[PDB]
Amino acid sequence: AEIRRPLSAVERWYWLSDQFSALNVISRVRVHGRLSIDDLRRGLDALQARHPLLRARIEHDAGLDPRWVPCERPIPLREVRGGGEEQWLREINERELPERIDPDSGPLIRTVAIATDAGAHDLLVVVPHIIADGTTVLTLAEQWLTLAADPAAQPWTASALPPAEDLRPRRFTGDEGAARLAEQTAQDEALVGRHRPGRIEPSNPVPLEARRTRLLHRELDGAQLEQLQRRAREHGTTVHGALTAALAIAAGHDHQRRPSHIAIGSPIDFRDELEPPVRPDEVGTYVATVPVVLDIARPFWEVARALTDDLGERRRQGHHFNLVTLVASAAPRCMADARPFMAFMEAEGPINLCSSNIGRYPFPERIGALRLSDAQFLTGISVNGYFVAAINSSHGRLFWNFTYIDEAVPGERAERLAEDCLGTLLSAIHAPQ
Repeated sequence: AEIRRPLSAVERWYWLSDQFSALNVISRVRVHGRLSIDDLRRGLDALQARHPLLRARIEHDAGLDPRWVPCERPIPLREVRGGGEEQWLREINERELPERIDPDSGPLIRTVAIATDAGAHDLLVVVPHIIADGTTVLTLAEQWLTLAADPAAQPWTASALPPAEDLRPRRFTGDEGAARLAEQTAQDEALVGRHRPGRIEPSNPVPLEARRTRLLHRELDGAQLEQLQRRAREHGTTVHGALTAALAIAAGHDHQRRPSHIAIGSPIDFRDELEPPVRPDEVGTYVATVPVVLDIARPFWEVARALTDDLGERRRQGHHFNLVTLVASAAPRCMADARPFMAFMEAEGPINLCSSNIGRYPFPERIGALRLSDAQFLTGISVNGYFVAAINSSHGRLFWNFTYIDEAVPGERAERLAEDCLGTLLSAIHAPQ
């Protein structure tokens, strides 16, 4: 199986964004036990054979008509020989978020193994968003470790798939898909006019080519997560509602004009809705951001329930596929022509402030003789928005990784936002009933 075909329009959008400013998706996991770098290499060889998109590169004609062709280069593994407990954060902030992975040479993946001073390993999987979402980077980390450390595990190779947009239900394509997008667009414009929601506004102007994403890490322990889940269901909502409400509320407090409403995007996984469905162990990007105009001037749990109620209805109406339709219809042909669309998506698109939640990622606690912890993800932002929270529950905890565009969102501001999210959430969990 090999990838040989033009880039899809959505793929071309990610390809262009990444050229202005690196758009990498990253997973991290901690490994406890004896781990051979040779076994990690063995694992990467097998991972690359398995997945056609990990042995593909991009051919173009002076930036026109990009297409996938085979890549004969191996997946790189960078060793970091020593480090404290936060070395993984330093590698992400100083090297992996800001450095583009060259898709012309390929492959479109780079890994890191940090041998910590405490005798563990922190592994990073770094994949451009063109072929990865949070599920993709976590399943690749899991698969890598399984191939490295589990002799008993069943071998398999993956098919070369059509691009995501080509797998969409027919009702979301052609003239009907265009009609669906038109209906959502008029409704969303009406909500903006009705409610005047705030967005994240930059502290300082940063041109597209100067945009750099940085990361602030937060987490909840198992007991905090359990209480959150309990309180969420008692209030007719979910963990996603709580976390997303918390972020919208934080954005409201940070906003210069203290609006009553905040626009907030939620990337929706649509793997299961494609025809045929894409499995959670296959490579590619299969998420689309759905906006909600959220009234944040209400009791916390009402905000959370409003978010999940609205998002649920939007999902039933296929708003995630409508975004695919928009991008597939409007994605620029090349870098020279890309600025109008990027400016429109910047001013009007849903990814400005995003709560990107994959739910429970089923990362094993044990793989062969290894024990695993701290499996999580985070995403570069590039030109597509300003502030993103990446969420998953794994390994007994909930991870809440905030990425931001530096200078547009200064470090001090990012810190205030993250602290407010956590304080807001913890008040909701601990409020006396």
